[PDB]
Amino acid sequence: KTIHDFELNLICDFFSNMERQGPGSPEVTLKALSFIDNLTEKSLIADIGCGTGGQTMVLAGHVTGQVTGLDFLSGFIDIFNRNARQSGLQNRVTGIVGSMDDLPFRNEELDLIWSEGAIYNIGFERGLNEWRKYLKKGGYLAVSECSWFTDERPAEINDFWMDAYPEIDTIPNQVAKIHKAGYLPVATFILPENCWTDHYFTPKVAAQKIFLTKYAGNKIAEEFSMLQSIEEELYHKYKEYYGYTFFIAKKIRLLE
Ligand SMILES: C[S@@+](CC[C@H](N)C(=O)[O-])C[C@H]1O[C@@H](n2cnc3c(N)ncnc32)[C@H](O)[C@@H]1O
Repeated sequence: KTIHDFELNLICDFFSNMERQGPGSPEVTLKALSFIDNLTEKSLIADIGCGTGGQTMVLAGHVTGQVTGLDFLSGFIDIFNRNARQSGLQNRVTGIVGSMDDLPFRNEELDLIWSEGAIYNIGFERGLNEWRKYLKKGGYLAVSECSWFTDERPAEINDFWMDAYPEIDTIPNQVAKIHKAGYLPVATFILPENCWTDHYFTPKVAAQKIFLTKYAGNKIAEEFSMLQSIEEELYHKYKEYYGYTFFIAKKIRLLE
């Protein structure tokens, strides 16, 4: 009943035609996975804010345990499950609808919680704090998050982020937050520029051309499309100042 309700409609439509809905690459997903040493055929893994599950399918192909993708948008989960079905993976890979502020898991159920380009929806620290209970002792969190690369920056890019997601922070500050939340910062690495360009903005042009033909003349859709363009423009102009960082973190008692 709001522009926002109609908005979610567009977002889903727009991004449904992309293999990923945020910066990343199969190489990056597997690099993060390479730091996790606890997994077996009996492991239970969840991917939070999984989108259509592009990264989840990569993960699933390189682990033997069960993987559950969770996302707020049923349209994304329908695609997730369609793709798992195509790959014959449904014995191990399942997509479910849910909200990351209200996860359905039992305490200490999971060996691994994955989340790429999604924790910002509840906030980095909040996710670190609230998701901890769902992990087995010695289990892992592996999340990619928006980062500043410097302490000072141009007003334009600062203002953009203060409006979009003011919890963006520098990497040393973020590593400190991992530690403070009771996790050992086992690995922390910055995503390459190609995760943003080749693997996200570039496929986004094809998706945008499909979206615009479908929603031609719709005011809200054209606005939404303009915002997407701005996002890419800002990245090309300010990429020296920000990016994504992958944090792989082990839940340990010694840190709380
Ligand atoms: C930029 S996308 C990335 C999707 C995917 N993880 C990737 O890396 O391609 C953010 C995802 O978070 C989901 N999302 C937003 N708020 C959520 C919430 N409260 N609970 C669960 N998922 C949420 C969106 O629907 C979307 O699929």
